Amino acid sequence: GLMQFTLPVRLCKEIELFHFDIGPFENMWPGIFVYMVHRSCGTSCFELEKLCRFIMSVKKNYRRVPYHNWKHAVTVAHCMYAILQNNHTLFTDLERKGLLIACLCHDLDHRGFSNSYLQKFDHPLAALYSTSTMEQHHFSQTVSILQLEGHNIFSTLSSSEYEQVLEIIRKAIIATDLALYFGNRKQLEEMYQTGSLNLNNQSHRDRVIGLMMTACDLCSVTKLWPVTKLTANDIYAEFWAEGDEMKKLGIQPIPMMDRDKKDEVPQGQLGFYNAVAIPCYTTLTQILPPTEPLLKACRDNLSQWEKVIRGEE
Ligand SMILES: Cn1ncc(C(=O)N2CCOCC2)c1C(=O)Nc1ccn2nc(N3CCCC3)nc2c1
Ligand SMILES: [Mg+2]
Ligand SMILES: [Zn+2]
Repeated sequence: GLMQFTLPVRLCKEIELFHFDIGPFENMWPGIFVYMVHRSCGTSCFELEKLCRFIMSVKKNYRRVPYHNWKHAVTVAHCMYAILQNNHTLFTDLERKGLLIACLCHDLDHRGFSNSYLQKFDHPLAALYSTSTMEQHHFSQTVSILQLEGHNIFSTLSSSEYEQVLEIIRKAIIATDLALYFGNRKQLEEMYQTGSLNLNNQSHRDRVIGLMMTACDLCSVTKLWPVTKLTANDIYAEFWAEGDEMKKLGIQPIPMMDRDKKDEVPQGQLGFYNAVAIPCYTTLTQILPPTEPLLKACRDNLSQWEKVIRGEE
């Protein structure tokens, strides 16, 4: 009740910034997440004992893969934290509750392979969930963990507040399927430019939260250049493992996933920043102006990838 989680001074100040890195000390990540829940939501939002038990079961259900791991989960929750704190008044009490949990849970039981590889391999999950295959699995594991004894962090909500929050989390997790991002941003682009965008319209909020999820999910490109660059090494470690597996099924992998096209990484990063990252944080800055630091950081990292191509790094 009177027990505030605190952090050392450098973390207490920098955790409030979009570019914060959670650091290499795994054992601090739970405490960092609880700190973010308490400040964006209140010490009232969750029974501390249930929350801690939920956090530790979630961590246990992330795997030891180079990129889609427990650190990624907490990184994406921190970006969401930064967005919610910079837009205090735009979000309901349930959305604040739901979205940090959604971000922590959004890649639960990821195996380091794309939806496309699961379909080519003919993995059982690809018969149970024909599109957004891993993302429907992630939401399924989130419901699972919520239903374990002592793990219902939402037990103080009404039947209907409970159903609203699980529906927020479901849509938020589905939206991290990057195949869905393109259409969702196009729609938001038009709605904003024709002034039809209305945050009282539930299906409009849904799209805005979807874009926030893409923004948080991609936030490695919004960090200090050495974080951005070292995170890309983890991303490629997964992509090239998938490419190897693709070649074992007798399938030429896409360039992203072919370790024989290492040389072309800088140009692939450019395509990605131009086709996905920049448009994402641009539309997000148009809809929520205080998130401009993410656009500005993304632009800075594009410019660093351009230097790498020119030989100046
Ligand atoms: C930085 N970042 N953060 C998130 C993502 C990402 O896409 N996702 C995160 C993992 O799950 C999938 C979604 C990335 C990223 O690197 N994306 C890309 C996208 C296209 N290309 N193409 C190339 N090359 C190199 C040789 C020629 C083609 N490399 C990339 C890298
Ligand atoms: Mg994912
Ligand atoms: Zn993710």
